[PDB]
Amino acid sequence: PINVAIFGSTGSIGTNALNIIRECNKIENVFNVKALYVNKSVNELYEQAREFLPEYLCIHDKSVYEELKELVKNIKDYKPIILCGDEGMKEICSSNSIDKIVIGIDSFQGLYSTMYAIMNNKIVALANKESIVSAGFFLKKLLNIHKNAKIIPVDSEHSAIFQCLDNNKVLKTKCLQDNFSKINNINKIFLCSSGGPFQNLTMDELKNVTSENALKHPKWKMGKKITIDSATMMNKGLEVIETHFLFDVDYNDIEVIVHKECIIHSCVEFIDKSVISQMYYPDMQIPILYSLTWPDRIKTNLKPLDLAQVSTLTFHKPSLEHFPCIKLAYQAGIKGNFYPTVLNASNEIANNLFLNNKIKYFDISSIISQVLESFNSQKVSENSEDLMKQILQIHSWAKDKATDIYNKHN
Amino acid sequence: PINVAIFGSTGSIGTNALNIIRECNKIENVFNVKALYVNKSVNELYEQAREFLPEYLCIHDKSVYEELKELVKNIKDYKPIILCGDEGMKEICSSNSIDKIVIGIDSFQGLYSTMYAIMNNKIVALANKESIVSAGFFLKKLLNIHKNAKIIPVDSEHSAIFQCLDNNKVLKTKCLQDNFSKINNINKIFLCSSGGPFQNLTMDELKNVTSENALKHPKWKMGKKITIDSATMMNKGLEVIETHFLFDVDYNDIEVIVHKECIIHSCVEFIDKSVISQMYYPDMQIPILYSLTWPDRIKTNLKPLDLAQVSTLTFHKPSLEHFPCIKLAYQAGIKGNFYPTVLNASNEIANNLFLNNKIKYFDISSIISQVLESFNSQKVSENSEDLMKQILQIHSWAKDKATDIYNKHN
Ligand SMILES: NC(=O)C1=CN([C@@H]2O[C@H](COP(=O)(O)OP(=O)(O)OC[C@H]3O[C@@H](n4cnc5c(N)ncnc54)[C@H](OP(=O)(O)O)[C@@H]3O)[C@@H](O)[C@H]2O)C=CC1
Ligand SMILES: NC(=O)C1=CN([C@@H]2O[C@H](COP(=O)(O)OP(=O)(O)OC[C@H]3O[C@@H](n4cnc5c(N)ncnc54)[C@H](OP(=O)(O)O)[C@@H]3O)[C@@H](O)[C@H]2O)C=CC1
Ligand SMILES: COc1ccc([C@H](OCC(=O)N(C)O)P(=O)(O)O)cc1
Ligand SMILES: COc1ccc([C@H](OCC(=O)N(C)O)P(=O)(O)O)cc1
Ligand SMILES: [Mg+2]
Ligand SMILES: [Mg+2]
Repeated sequence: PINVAIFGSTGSIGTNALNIIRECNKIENVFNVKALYVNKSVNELYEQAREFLPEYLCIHDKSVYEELKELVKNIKDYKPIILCGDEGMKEICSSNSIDKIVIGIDSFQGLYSTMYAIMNNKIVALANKESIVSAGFFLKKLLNIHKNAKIIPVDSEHSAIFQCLDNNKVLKTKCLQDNFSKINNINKIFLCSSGGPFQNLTMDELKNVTSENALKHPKWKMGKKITIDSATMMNKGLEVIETHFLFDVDYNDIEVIVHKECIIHSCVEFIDKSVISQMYYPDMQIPILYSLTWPDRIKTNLKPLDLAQVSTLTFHKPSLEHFPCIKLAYQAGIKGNFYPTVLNASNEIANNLFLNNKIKYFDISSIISQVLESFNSQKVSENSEDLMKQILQIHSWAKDKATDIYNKHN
Repeated sequence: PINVAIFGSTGSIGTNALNIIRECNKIENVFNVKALYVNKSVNELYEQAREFLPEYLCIHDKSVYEELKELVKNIKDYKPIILCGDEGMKEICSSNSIDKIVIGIDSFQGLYSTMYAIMNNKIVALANKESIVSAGFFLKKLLNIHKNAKIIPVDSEHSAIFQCLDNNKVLKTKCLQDNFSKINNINKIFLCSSGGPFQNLTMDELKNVTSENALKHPKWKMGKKITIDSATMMNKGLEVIETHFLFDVDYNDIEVIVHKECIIHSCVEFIDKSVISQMYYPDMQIPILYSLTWPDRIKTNLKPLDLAQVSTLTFHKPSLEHFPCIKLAYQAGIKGNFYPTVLNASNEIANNLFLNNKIKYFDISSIISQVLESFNSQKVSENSEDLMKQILQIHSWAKDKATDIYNKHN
């Protein structure tokens, strides 16, 4: 019986996490939701609290901690440990009652809970990709110290890849570890992309796209930031780096392929040239579930895949001219050092600027290129505590520099 | 270092088997070809003998045993054990020097060597599907006695399925064993089909197709019998039953899907509804290699898959009206008992009759239906020796009855 915490429960991933847990529990109860944790949204956390009755509840924002303790008074015969800020986060990671922790907090901020989840030797079902991009070697170093901790990828493409693996080999190693690809006989990765809503546009049309065109008609509603990254393909850019770290695959062995129906979620070519891929409808229910039940699988009543209903599956290379964020991500990843940190930090700004209609589409890649060009490699700190500080200083600097380039231009 | 015998070496599978062995050995020598075995074709066996220098050589046909011993005299410093008939076959299966045996003999006749390979506790890389159709429960019974013997499927779709499996689970069991699908969390199988050359024909055009239209433009040259079965889709019919036996999957959980580009070789849906599939270009080099290196994989220099070059992959249900052999195969398999034996035996005849332009296309299914309709279930023999005899008597009877229906109609 699997004890699970959901970090970022009110968001897209968190909501989807509880949905599949709920649905699986109907068939046979095997999950216990032990904790939930959010930033600002008090009401919805309360609603989730009544449904799942988690032993722990927590909220980052101090100033709604009163406004919440209050609301949880209405549940009868229910006394939860109710906590606040990073301190609550740390306490939940400490609990000897929680086995597995889902990381559905967005952006750079997801790194802190991921960091502590590892420190506490937990299974970490990680959807937050920014943490891996900004801090992969830090996470590697940290996973090396804490032998029993594990990152199980929830990002759908990375879930797919992980599912294509013979667990006979995976079990001899773990994600984000040198030699993962050699132990798993991995030769190369096809990293599938939906292509986003802007895929068939001319350069001219592209120049003019807006924040609004990007958010429109979600297959399922994702957080605003990933949705924008999907649209610039910076999301695939980030996922390239994430692949390199998770599975120790060289950048030259990672191929981005646009596959608009999103049925094949990614493919692994093995050293004999046999390719294995994972398929399902565009959905996060399966990656989340698998990360919670690995190395096993359990029954669900999800809609079965129907290949004849899908009928056609297509594959084409992305245009680097239309989607330059991809190139930038490869450049940054191949240079290594802290360039991924800079890539990620400057995108966060340019993503928000475009989101709030502050900048045009090609200004996104323009900002990110200028910031990367302005960065200079630093000696990688030796101990974990110093490395973290260094990551933080570089992250804030790249953010400031991005804001700065925008300011110095209107 | 892997010691391999190739049964049916001069045929399509046997030739392809040695090709991949040769090519893999160039990269790093890991295979030793220990034996080769054929029916009638003396010259080519000799040629293979000079290339591979196998410790044993054998030929079924007694009357070319002289004509061969003669030819092998020309190789210098090379003294092979040269054998004949079933007796040679048995001796090779006995050898303590041979680990793994590839079964590339066609038709019902492949059952004998498969039978003895199992009896001798060998790894059996089995491409011959007819043996599984005619004798699955006999093979199951036999694999139960001989714990260390294993059928590793070489049939590409079955190879694909086997490759989609977590070897962590496979290793707890083996192919052709009750509960295989439960231990592997298998819910259902998409069994892919090329569809054959007749796929877009109208009923009228279909009625008129010839033996010649069927053999035309092989992607790679296959034996005449499988090629014809491919064309009627009786080949997929047989593979449905083969799937049921190999992986203990219910017939209602096996779906035939026409996928003309033949890149996805088959898919496995697991109990959580996640689907895994294996992909490559239409080729037998990979299934053969995998069956020889399982549970491991090794390097090859095969042409890598290029999804953007493939571009489109399509899936549609087959027409039972155009391809009634498929229905007949499901009917026979679901009835069980010895109906698969009858299905297989009567097809062999109707396949040959069509091949030699003796009958029309729909006469194939007509003959096979009449034979099945005429059969009556028998109590399944209790001991292995009696079961075998019973399989043999039913096989010959269905053949005679098929010939007979044809005779009584011109
Ligand atoms: N959405 C998706 O299908 C996918 C998402 N991902 C990744 O997963 C992560 C989650 O993204 P997504 O769910 O889309 O984003 P959302 O905006 O939908 O959700 C963010 C969640 O994190 C919470 N959060 C923000 N800050 C904190 C904090 N400091 N402490 C605790 N919780 C916090 C939010 O809380 P609050 O509600 O209180 O504001 C909310 O619950 C991202 O990194 C994304 O890249 C990866 C693949 C697919
Ligand atoms: N061809 C393919 O790509 C595929 C084949 N298969 C299966 O594999 C099996 C082999 O088919 P395929 O290679 O096409 O057929 P072929 O006709 O090309 O080859 C048959 C081989 O078996 C040999 N043979 C026949 N009788 C005997 C015997 N009594 N003793 C020893 N050898 C014998 C033949 O010898 P000889 O040359 O002397 O006549 C020849 O070497 C079939 O059951 C088929 O269904 C499955 C999937 C794909
Ligand atoms: C319509 O369905 C999809 C839309 C977008 C995406 C991808 O973004 C979200 C993501 O990383 N997932 C699901 O792992 P993509 O980066 O391929 O556009 C994947 C599927
Ligand atoms: C053009 O490539 C192909 C032609 C035919 C087939 C199949 O027949 C041969 C076979 O069983 N294999 C390869 O496992 P199918 O039964 O799908 O027509 C598979 C691929
Ligand atoms: Mg993703
Ligand atoms: Mg086949």
